[PDB]
Amino acid sequence: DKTVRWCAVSEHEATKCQSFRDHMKSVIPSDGPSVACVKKASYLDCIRAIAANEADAVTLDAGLVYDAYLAPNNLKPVVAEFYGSKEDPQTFYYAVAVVKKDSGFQMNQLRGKKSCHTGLGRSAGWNIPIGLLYCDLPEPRKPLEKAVANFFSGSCAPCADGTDFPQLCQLCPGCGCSTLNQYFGYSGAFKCLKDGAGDVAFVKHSTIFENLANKADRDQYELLCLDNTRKPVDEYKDCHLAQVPSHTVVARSMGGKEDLIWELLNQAQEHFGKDKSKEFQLFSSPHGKDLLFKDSAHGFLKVPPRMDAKMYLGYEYVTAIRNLREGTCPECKPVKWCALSHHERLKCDEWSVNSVGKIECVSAETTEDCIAKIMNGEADAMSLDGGFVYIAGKCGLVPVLAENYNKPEAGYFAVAVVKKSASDLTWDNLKGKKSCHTAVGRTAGWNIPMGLLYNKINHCRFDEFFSEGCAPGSKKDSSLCKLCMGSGLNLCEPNNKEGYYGYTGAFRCLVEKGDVAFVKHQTVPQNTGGKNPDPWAKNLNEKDYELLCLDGTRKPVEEYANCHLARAPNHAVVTRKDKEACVHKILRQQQHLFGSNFCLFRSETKDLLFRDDTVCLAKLHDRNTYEKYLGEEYVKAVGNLRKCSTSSLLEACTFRRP
Ligand SMILES: [Yb+3]
Repeated sequence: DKTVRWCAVSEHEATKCQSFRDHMKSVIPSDGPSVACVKKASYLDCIRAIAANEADAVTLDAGLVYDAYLAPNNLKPVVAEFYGSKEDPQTFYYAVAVVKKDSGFQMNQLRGKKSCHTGLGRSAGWNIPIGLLYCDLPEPRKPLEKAVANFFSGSCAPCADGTDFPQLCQLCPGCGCSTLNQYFGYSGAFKCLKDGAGDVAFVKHSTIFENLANKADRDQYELLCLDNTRKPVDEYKDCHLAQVPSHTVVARSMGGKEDLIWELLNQAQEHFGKDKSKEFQLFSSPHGKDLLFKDSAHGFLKVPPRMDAKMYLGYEYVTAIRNLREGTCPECKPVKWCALSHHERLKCDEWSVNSVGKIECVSAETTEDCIAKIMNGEADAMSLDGGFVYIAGKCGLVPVLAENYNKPEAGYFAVAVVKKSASDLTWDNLKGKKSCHTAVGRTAGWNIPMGLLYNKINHCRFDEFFSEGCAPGSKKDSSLCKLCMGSGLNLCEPNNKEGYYGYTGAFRCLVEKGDVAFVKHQTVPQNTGGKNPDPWAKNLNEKDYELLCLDGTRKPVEEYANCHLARAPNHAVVTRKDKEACVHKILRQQQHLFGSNFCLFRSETKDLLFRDDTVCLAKLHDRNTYEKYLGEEYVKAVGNLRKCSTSSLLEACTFRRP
């Protein structure tokens, strides 16, 4: 059986589920998926059941998504309800903090202000902002209503205990827990702000648009961002307290059966979803409202499979709820650095102990795994090629420091290298030629050359432009894995175990099999004239190699400052905004101790943790966003390249922010 065991939490839900089960048998052939209904007492019992392999799937609110991730349940999100419409699906809401234009305070200055909450125990209006403010609340922080009452000067907090904590009901006396109270619910807490009762209103990204039809009125309001700046009310995507998923189907992390759940639901919506008019309706029931799924849903979207709970919920949300659940506060902290290999980890361990606990080391199998650890706070920083920066930025991380090479730089150089003998080659036409790339999605190897190349052919299907090639990171069955030299599983893998990976590897590829290699300006120099002693490079001479220039002409290798494709954003350190300052300070205190003269920018193997050309770590000034650092033309290009290129982390991050 390809049976899916759906978990109900009430008798009404179970009846619907039995009917779901029955009607599915009419539209699904007997090789396809079917439904079993497992009735439980509560969402938590459902969670345990799923984890105990006694059920397979249930649909949850965000807090419960959090519970289900925790050990020993270890469930994850697999399918998402969407709302709104087919065309612009609404999967998340944002919890925001709204304030009056010119009230002149920031998120770190809410102590002593007047607050408006939608209601005690609601998410956007209470659990999130109070969770984020948890550690700014005065001791003792239990009971929590008391500490909140001693934080804001007065408030409207519906359903709070005004008898014991009158400050919480000062702006809505009694704390009316119903619409009889004018300051209740979303519109209510917003009104409390609009009427001048209070200074901040903790609500959803959409409340203000629902209560103020004119842009001119809305310009009177702003949002508090967590970095302690402010933004317009329609920039909530970049200025919110948390991004919250509305309703999420969850399943086991291992043993799923995620594939099957999506097949079941995706066909359920096909035949019984919104506007389908059968007598069985997936998103309603005579037996009651919001059974199994919300009656307001318009369908399901499949959650990208790189996604775990902490990533889906988001850094901010998880911080808020962890604070409420654990209730643990501290009293600038060690920077957790992310290492990708045994050779990187070793350098880091020794860095760790040299700095006296000021640095610590976390490691992961791949760059994307390290990025995901930074995203969710398992780790704090790592240095990255411009192509990963783009990816990290799309995932909400920011660049804090550039690696420097000269003696605030315009960047290293991207060149196209060819063999001198094969003289027919020119930039103006490489169609049908063989190509070597450092890896797909990297600055020099891919984003620049293929960027430019995209503008000339207007599609990113390069395995059909070139004949064959080696471009580590491509789909193994592609023509751009044909020249690669890894064996077995390592073929075309974008790491060391594939010998044509990296700048050097891409040059090796040119030497042995290719017609053009896309590398940086110092790649050929450093792997010729005996400098590289490996058999393949040992006997080579840089005079036998030429660069392709954008005219159509060529030039000797060392004449690169006139024969490059484009300038290249330096590799850069990235982190979370909430650590930009501590990273920015800890590292400048570490490079003025181990920089240029244990050595930080020198390594045992080659280019570990930071590149070895790196003399110093630079300030970025204004250019501390991925788009302000990479620059408009880089991003415009990569945008075009995304159409054909995968990356599973980028698929996950853009599910959350398209
Ligand atoms: Yb690079």
